[PDB]
Amino acid sequence: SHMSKAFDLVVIGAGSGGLEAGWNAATLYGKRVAVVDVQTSHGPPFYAALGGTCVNVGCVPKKLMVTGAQYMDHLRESAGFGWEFDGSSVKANWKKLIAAKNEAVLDINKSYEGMFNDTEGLDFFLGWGSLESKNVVVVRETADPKSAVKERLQADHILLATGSWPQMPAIPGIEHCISSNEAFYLPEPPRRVLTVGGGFISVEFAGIFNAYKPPGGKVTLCYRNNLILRGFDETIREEVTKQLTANGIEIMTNENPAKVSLNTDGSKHVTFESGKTLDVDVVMMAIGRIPRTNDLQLGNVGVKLTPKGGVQVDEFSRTNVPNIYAIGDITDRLMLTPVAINEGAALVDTVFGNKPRKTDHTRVASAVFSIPPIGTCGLIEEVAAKEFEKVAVYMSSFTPLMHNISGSKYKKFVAKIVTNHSDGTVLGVHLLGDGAPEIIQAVGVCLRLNAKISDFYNTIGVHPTSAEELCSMRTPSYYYVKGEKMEKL
Amino acid sequence: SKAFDLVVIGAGSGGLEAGWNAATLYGKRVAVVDVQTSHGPPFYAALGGTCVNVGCVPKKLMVTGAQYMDHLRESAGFGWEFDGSSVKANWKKLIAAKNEAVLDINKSYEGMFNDTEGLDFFLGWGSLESKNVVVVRETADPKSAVKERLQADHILLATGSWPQMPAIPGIEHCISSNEAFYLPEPPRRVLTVGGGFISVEFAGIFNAYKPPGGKVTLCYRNNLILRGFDETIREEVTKQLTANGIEIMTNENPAKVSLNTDGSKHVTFESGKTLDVDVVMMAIGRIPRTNDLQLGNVGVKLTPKGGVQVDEFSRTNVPNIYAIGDITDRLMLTPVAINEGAALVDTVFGNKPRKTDHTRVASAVFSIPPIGTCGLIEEVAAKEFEKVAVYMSSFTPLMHNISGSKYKKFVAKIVTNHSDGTVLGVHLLGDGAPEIIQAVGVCLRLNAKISDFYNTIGVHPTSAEELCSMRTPSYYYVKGEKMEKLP
Ligand SMILES: Cc1cc2nc3c(=O)[nH]c(=O)nc-3n(C[C@H](O)[C@H](O)[C@H](O)COP(=O)(O)OP(=O)(O)OC[C@H]3O[C@@H](n4cnc5c(N)ncnc54)[C@H](O)[C@@H]3O)c2cc1C
Ligand SMILES: Cc1cc2nc3c(=O)[nH]c(=O)nc-3n(C[C@H](O)[C@H](O)[C@H](O)COP(=O)(O)OP(=O)(O)OC[C@H]3O[C@@H](n4cnc5c(N)ncnc54)[C@H](O)[C@@H]3O)c2cc1C
Ligand SMILES: CC1=Nc2ccc(Cl)cc2[C@H](c2ccccc2)N1CCN1CCN(C(=O)c2ccco2)CC1
Ligand SMILES: CC1=Nc2ccc(Cl)cc2[C@H](c2ccccc2)N1CCN1CCN(C(=O)c2ccco2)CC1
Ligand SMILES: [Cl-]
Ligand SMILES: [Cl-]
Ligand SMILES: [Cl-]
Ligand SMILES: [Cl-]
Ligand SMILES: [Cl-]
Ligand SMILES: [Cl-]
Ligand code: NA
Ligand code: NA
Ligand code: NA
Ligand code: NA
Repeated sequence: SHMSKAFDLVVIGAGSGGLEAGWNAATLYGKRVAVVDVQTSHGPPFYAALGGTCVNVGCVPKKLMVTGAQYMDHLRESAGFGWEFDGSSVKANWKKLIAAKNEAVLDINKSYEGMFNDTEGLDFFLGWGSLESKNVVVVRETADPKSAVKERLQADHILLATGSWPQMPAIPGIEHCISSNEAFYLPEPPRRVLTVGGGFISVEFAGIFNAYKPPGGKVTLCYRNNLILRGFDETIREEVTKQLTANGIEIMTNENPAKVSLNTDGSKHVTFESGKTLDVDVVMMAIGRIPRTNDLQLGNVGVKLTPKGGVQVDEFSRTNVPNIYAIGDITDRLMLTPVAINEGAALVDTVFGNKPRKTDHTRVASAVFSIPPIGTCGLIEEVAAKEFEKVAVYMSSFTPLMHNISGSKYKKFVAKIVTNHSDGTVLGVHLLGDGAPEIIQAVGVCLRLNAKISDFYNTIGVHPTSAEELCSMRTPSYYYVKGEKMEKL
Repeated sequence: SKAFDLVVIGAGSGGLEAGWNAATLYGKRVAVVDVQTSHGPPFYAALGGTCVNVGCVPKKLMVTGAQYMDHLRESAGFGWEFDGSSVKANWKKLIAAKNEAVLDINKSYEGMFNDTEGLDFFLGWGSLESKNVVVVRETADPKSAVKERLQADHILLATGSWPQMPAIPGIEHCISSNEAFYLPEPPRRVLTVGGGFISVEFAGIFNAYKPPGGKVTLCYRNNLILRGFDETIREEVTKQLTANGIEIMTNENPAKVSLNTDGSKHVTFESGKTLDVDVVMMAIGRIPRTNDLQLGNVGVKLTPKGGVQVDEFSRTNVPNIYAIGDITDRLMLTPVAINEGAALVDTVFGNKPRKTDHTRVASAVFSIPPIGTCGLIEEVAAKEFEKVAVYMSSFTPLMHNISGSKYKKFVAKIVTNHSDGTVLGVHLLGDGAPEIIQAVGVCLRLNAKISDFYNTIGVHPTSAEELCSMRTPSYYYVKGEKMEKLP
C-alpha cells in the first residue's frame, strides 16, 4: 500500500553492527525492527550490501583469498617433505578464485535475505536511509537527498550503523587508482601492482596479489612513513617487513605517490614525492577508511560529529539526540566486525532488555592475515611503558623446525608477552607466525580474566606447537622502568 | 669411581628437565644415564628421550609432511592448477630430513652436557645396586660388565615407557612405532593396530605417503577409536579418516600373524577374518619401562599395572628414590614429565615443595585433521557433578566448501558445571585445534566460566572465535543422565 510503516527500532546499514542489533531486538525482545541497506547482494555499484562490509568486501572474502594465496607457499614448501611434481606446470588461476569467492559471498547474501523474509518483527528495506526527523527515517532511491522516496519508516529509536568507506587522496590522476572494493572484482590478476598504505589491508592485499601474479609480475607496497603496520608490536612490524620481502614483495617506506598518469600503452605511471617513478598495471589505495556520515542528512536532526568525523557517542553508543544511537566504523574508533557486533548486542540489551551493558574496547584480540599472520591482544610495550612504572617483556623468537625443513627459513615465529612487572598482570600478547590468529583468541579470554605471567607459565604446554611458547616464559628478556628500556632492573 | 647429589636414570623429557634444574638452578652435582647418544636402531630412544628421537618431534614433521596430500588437492578449489599425475610422495626424502633434524637435536643436547657445570652424561644401562648406588652396565643384562658405580644422595627413575606387544603367535613379524620411524620404503598396504593417538597419527602418515594402489587399515578391538577423548570428536574423526581413504576396522583384534612367501604378512583376526599387508604396526599401548632397573634390589613398589608407585611429590616408598614421567604410568605426555622433573627438583633441593597438577592438562592428537583438548569429557564430568551443560558447534568451514573437502567438520565443545558456569573441559577437532587449545589451558587455571568465554570479543574470521559465540547449551547431564532439557 502507499502508507508508512512503524517500528520500535530502525537500523540504517545491514552490516556487522546493525544486523546484531536488529536480530537481537526482534528475537530476544519481541521489538519491531526495520533494517535498511542499499543492495541485497555483493559487488558493483555499491560493493557493500546486506551483511555489511565484512561479508561482502571485507573479512570474509579477503580471508578466502589469503587462504588461496597461501597455496603458493604450500606448494613450494611441500618439496622439503618429499613432495615432487612438475613445478613448471603450476598456474594460479585468479578467475577461478574470484568466481569461488563470489558464489560463497552470494550464498551468505541469499541466506541473510531469507532470514528477513522469514522472521517476525524483522524487516528489510532496500534503498538509502537518511534522517528526516528524530522519529522518521526516509528511504530514497539513491544517496542524493533529491532522489525519489521508496519508504518512510517511523521509529521510536534509530540506529546509525552505516560503517566506513575507503579514503582516496586528492592527487592528480587519482581517477586512475582503485580501492579494496574494486580489487575484489578485478577481471584479471595484475602483473605489476602498487598497494599504497602500511595498514592491514595494503599488506593483506600485497600478499594476495603476490601469489596470484602472472609470470613476470611484481608487487610493490609503498608507505609514507618509515615502518609499516603502525599500532602493532615493533618487533613484529620489522619482522613481517622482512618476511614479505623474503617472499618477493618490494616494500617502499618513506614514499608517497604524488601523481599518476597513463603511459601510451595504458599502464599507470606513478610519480612519488621524492621523484622516484614506478610503472604498474594497478594502483590500489588503502591509505585509510572514513566514517560514512555524509548521506544520513544528520543536520536535519542535529546529531554531532567528532572533530575527527565519526558520529560522537558516549559509552552507551548514545549520540546527543536521546533516541538515536551509533555503533561500528561510523563511530571511527576500532574498525573491527566483532567490536561492531558486541556494541550492537550491548545497545539492545541496554535499551530493550533490562540489562545495561557497555562494550569493553580494551583487551580486544585482532589479527592480520599477512603471510604469515599476526595475532595480537592488548597493549604494545611502548604504550604500556608510558602508563605503568615497570614493564617487563618476555620474548621468544625462532624459526620453527618445520620451516627449517620446508625451506622458508625466514619464517621466524615471534611470541611476546608484555606485563605490569609490579604485579605480573599481562597487559598485551603479540604473535607472528602460522596459527597466530587462532592462538590469540583464547588469550583474549585470559586478559579479560586479568591473567598474570605466572598463570601462563604454570599452564602445561601442548607439545609440539607454537602456542606452547606462551607457557614457557618466566624470565623477562627486558624491561621498561619509568619509560626507559634496559635488559636488567 | 664417583659421587653425585642426583643420579638420573634416563636422559628423557623428565630426566633432562630435572638434571638441568638441579645443576644450573641449585648448583647441585648431577649425573644422567642413557643407553644411546643419537636416535635410531637398536635402542631407538636416546639422549633427548622418546619425544625427541621416536615420538613427538619426528612424528609432527611427518604429519606435517602428510598434510600436503590434502593441501595439494585442496589448492585446486582456490584456482591452483598443475599436473596432478606428476605428483609423488618421496618417503625417503622425508625420512632423511627427519633424521637430520633429530640428529641435530641429539648433538645440540650433547654440547649442552659438555658446557654445563655439575651435569654429567654416562652412556650405558643403569640399575639400582643399593639404596644409594646406581650401577651403569654394558647392556640390559644385569650380569653384563660394569662401566660405572655412581654414589647418589638422591636417585631419579625416568626411563620412560615402551610399546606393548601382545603375546599372539607371529608377534615377532609385527613392528612398533620405533620401527615405523625407519622403514626403508613407504608401506603399500599397512595395518596399524590400536585405537589411541599413535595408531591414528601413523595411519594418517602412511595414508599420505603410500605408493599407487596402496591402502591403510586401522583396527581396534572395541567399537569406537580414541577412548578418553570427546565422543562426538571420536565419531567425527572416524568419519574424516574414512573420507580420506583409511579403512577403520572396529571390534576386530589380531589373533595371529604369518609370513607370506613375498615377505608380506598374513593377519588372522579373532573373528576369522584375514588381511594381507606389508607391515603390521602394533600401537595398542605403551608400558612403563621398569624391567632393567632391578627395582627388587631395593624394593621400590610397583602399582598393579606396573608403574613405579609415587606420591604427589614423586616419591617412591624408599627414601631418596624418586620416579617421574611415563614410568609412573599416569599421563604420558612430554610437558607433564618436564613439569614433574621441575617440581621434584624444587622440592628436594629448593625452599618450596611443589607438586605437578595432572588435571586440565591440554593435549593434541596430530590426526588429519587434528584434535585439541583440555579438561573433562562430558561423561566424566557427569559422574562428578549433578548438573552438566554441553555447548556444541559443528559445521564445515566455508574454506572447506571451496577446497572440496566438504567432510571436514570443525567441532567445538565446551563442558560446564551448569550449577555455576565453570568450564570443566573444552574439545576441538579441525585445522588449528592444538594451537587453539593452549591458551584455553590457561583459562581453566583462572576459574573461567562459560560467560567469560562468551563475553570475550571474537577474532574474526577464525575457527577459534566459535568458542566465544556459545551461550546456549545444546543438551545436559542431570545426575548422570543425558537429556536435552533441564528439570
Ligand atoms: C578489505 C577489508 C578487510 C577487513 N577484514 C577484517 C577482518 O579480517 N576482521 C575484522 O574484524 N574486520 C575486518 N574489516 C573491517 C570490518 O569489515 C568492519 O569493522 C565492520 O564491517 C563494521 O561493521 P559496521 O556495522 O560498522 O558496518 P558495515 O558492516 O560496514 O555495514 C554498513 C552497511 O551500511 C550500508 N549503508 C551505508 N550507507 C547507507 C545508507 N545511507 N543507507 C542504508 N545503508 C547504508 C552499507 O551498504 C553496509 O552494508 C575489514 C574491512 C575491509 C574494508
Ligand atoms: C610415537 C610417539 C609419539 C608421541 N607424541 C607425543 C606428542 O606429540 N606430545 C607429547 O606431549 N607426548 C608425545 N609422546 C609421549 C612422550 O614421548 C613421552 O611422554 C615422554 O617422552 C616421556 O618422557 P620420560 O621422561 O618419561 O621418558 P623418555 O622421554 O622416554 O626418556 C626415557 C629415556 O631413558 C632411556 N633409558 C631407558 N632405560 C634405561 C636404562 N635402564 N638405563 C639408562 N637409560 C635408560 C631411554 O633410552 C630414553 O631415552 C609420544 C610418544 C610416542 C611413542
Ligand atoms: C545473531 C546474528 N548476528 C549477526 C551479526 C552480523 C551479521 Cl553480518 C549477521 C548476523 C546474523 C543476522 C542475519 C540476518 C539478519 C539479522 C542477523 N545473526 C543471526 C544468525 N542466526 C543465528 C541463529 N539462527 C537461528 O535460527 C536461531 C535462533 C535461536 C536458535 O537458532 C539463524 C541465523
Ligand atoms: C631446560 C631444559 N629442559 C629439557 C627438558 C627435556 C629435554 Cl628432552 C631437554 C631439555 C633441555 C636440556 C638439554 C640438554 C641437557 C639438559 C637439558 N633443557 C635445556 C635447554 N635449554 C633451552 C633454553 N636455554 C636457556 O639457557 C634459557 C632458559 C631460559 C631462557 O633461556 C639453553 C638450553
Ligand atoms: Cl587468471
Ligand atoms: Cl601511505
Ligand atoms: Cl613509523
Ligand atoms: Cl619413497
Ligand atoms: Cl586394539
Ligand atoms: Cl568403545
Ligand atoms: Na520480517
Ligand atoms: Na608451562
Ligand atoms: Na658437564
Ligand atoms: Na563473544
